Amino acid sequence: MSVIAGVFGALPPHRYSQSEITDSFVEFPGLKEHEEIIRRLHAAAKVNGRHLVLPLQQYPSLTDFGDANEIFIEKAVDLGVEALLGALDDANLRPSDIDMIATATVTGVAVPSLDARIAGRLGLRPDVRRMPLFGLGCVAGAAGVARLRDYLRGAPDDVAVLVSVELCSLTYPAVKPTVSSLVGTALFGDGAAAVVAVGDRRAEQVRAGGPDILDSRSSLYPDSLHIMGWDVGSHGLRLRLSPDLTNLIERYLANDVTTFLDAHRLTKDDIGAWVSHPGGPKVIDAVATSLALPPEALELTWRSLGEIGNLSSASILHILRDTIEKRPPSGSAGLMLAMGPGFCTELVLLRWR
Amino acid sequence: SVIAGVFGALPPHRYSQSEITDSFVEFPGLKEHEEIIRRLHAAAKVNGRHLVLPLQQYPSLTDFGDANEIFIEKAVDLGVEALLGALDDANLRPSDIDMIATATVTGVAVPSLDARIAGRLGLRPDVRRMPLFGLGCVAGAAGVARLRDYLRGAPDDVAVLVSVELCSLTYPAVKPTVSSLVGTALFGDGAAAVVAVGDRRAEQVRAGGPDILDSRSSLYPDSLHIMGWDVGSHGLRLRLSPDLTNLIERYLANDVTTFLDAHRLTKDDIGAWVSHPGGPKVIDAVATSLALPPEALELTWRSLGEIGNLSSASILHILRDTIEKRPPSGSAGLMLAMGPGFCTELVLLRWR
Ligand SMILES: CC(C)(COP(=O)(O)OP(=O)(O)OC[C@H]1O[C@@H](n2cnc3c(N)ncnc32)[C@H](O)[C@@H]1OP(=O)(O)O)[C@@H](O)C(=O)NCCC(=O)NCCS
Ligand SMILES: CCCCCCCCCCCCCCCC(=O)O
Ligand SMILES: CCCCCCCCCCCCCCCC(=O)O
Repeated sequence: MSVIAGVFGALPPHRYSQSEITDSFVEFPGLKEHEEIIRRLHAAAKVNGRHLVLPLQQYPSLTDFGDANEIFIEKAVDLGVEALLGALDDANLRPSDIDMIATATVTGVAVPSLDARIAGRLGLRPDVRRMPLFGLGCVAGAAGVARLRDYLRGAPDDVAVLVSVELCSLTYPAVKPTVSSLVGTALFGDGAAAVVAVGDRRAEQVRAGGPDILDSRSSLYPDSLHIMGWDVGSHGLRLRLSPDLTNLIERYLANDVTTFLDAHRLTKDDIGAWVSHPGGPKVIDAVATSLALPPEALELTWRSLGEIGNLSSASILHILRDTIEKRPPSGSAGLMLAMGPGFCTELVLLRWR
Repeated sequence: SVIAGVFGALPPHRYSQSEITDSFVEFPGLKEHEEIIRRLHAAAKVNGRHLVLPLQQYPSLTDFGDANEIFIEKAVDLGVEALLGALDDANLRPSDIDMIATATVTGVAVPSLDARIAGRLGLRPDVRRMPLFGLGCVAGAAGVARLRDYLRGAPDDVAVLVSVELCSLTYPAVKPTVSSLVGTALFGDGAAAVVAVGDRRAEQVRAGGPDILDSRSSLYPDSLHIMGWDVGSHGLRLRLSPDLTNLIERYLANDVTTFLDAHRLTKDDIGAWVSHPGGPKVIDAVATSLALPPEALELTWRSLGEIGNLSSASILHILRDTIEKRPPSGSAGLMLAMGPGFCTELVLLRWR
């Protein structure tokens, strides 16, 4: 039932244009023959630029899972601590204040987990509570925020942090010129984000200025395991992405949104600010359509998609910060809407201050 | 909050340690390490383990892609078996579950096991999911702690923890190094589940098992190298450092004194010790650092011999053993696990 005190985004310094990425990409080994479909997919992606953890031309040398995942660990901890620290300072808080840290990634395999490494780097208390969320994927931005409330609900004086870090480009060893993988090369970029939330009694104490987290609802769809996820192997984390995904949103999302807003005696028109995960144009349109939304409602997520691509779990937290910068009217409601491997959906009710 | 059911599940393929060792030395390329292996396997004080696969199939499990696929299918089966068995113990149903947390470190699944388990068992579509990956051997205890944290903010709810560890399935990664060989002497397969309910739900549901009073985590400084995964083309390769036991002997007493002082308790106030069986040298160091009678640790020594090291799942099998022996009402119990971090987790229980 708590309150956000800090949101912060972090990106790798290497920034490229989509056209720059596409032009060099079609010149990679194995790939020139597929230039036509690559150019089409990358144009259709509605992404104009992406940040990457490695120099663009380093990727043809990134063939080994072991190398990729080791670079993942090094670079993910970096970005994660940069994201967290930015969030702490936005929240006028500091590492020793954190009672619990959550960590969301679907894009590398880290044991000891990321939270353990970030905790060691930023000097959080040895008794900090660790929640390593792996395999929630694109939904983990909303889901991590929900889990933070679930913690702070039972701890009103407490501070809890979520750090999302997604380095999609490092899954390159698993990438080959098949359609689904290539779709991936069109949308996904790298980035990280951190949310610092505080308990209700701690909220007055630290002048927590962000939105109130009022409630959440998970929604898991039957017989939809195959829709999204990885097919993990020796060449690494290989994307699975069915075309059927968009259809599932169109038939069931309106239902899940209306069933949830009802329980608060609100309807979707009472929502003053939408914060939706930017999966891709067809997806964003789908949630626009099925929810009968004006095109202004999802503008920030279209723009985030455009500027930095799809960041998996971190995207919705970037778009969340963008809307916090926008300063919606006080007392008005907001709704986080994320979806990913499951197939599932996550709704988080917000109240703007 | 308060535990309502604890249930372990194992593969039906069970083999004596000697069955295993004999077969193992004849595997591809480990004929010239017969001596070191036989020494390692005999000194593990494991007498048998459950394998999720036929013992003869392992020589063919050379591909990480193969092994992980088999992981996913076998792990949802075992996990479902444990939840069902803990649900039955609680006399509760799949529809009662408000939050499922899953712990594994032996396979990589997206979507996660909780996704797949919820599907197979028909949990509510609005069930809260908390897949935990990379806690390793601490997750059996740290999982119970996460449940108590959830149920403290939701005292009317039901939260479960399913721990599934299929360690044998990491065979693609093992080679004749001391580290990997030690792991092939120690680790077994199996699963376990815990059902727990909020305080306001405890009466209405007649929750049998122990209250969950508190927990403390302890993340040691500059200790990444102690335990973890070397991830690569061949899958998940064991990273296990000699300095582990000396870490315990140096810092374990501090961790537990610090925790118990916050409740003004002494080591003698603890009626039941529920510790992870990380092998003989680890169990010795727990006893030694905490000056415990050979009595106090016997239930985990027993688990180690019968079933082997099940990663996060072992401590829950032992929690079921301690419960079924019924400690005296109102007496205190301490779960004590350790995993990659390096970290340590303590959970304080009160019994019935
Ligand atoms: C990737 C994307 C930007 C490109 O779309 P686009 O160029 O208009 O192309 P279309 O979707 O109209 O589909 C046309 C073709 O691409 C194929 N295609 C699109 N997405 C595909 C996928 N995920 N897997 C396999 N094929 C796919 C179609 O099957 C079709 O092939 P065909 O002409 O031979 O029949 C768009 O499909 C999209 O937004 N996908 C959603 C991404 C997603 O699922 N994100 C999940 C995060 S929640
Ligand atoms: C050509 C250089 C850049 C390549 C950039 C994209 C590399 C990765 C492609 C697959 C991305 C998958 C992201 C999946 C997130 C999820 O499953 O939730
Ligand atoms: C004939 C083979 C029998 C089975 C041999 C299985 C050997 C498994 C070795 C690796 C176990 C790894 C457990 C790691 C737990 C953790 O991450 O803390």
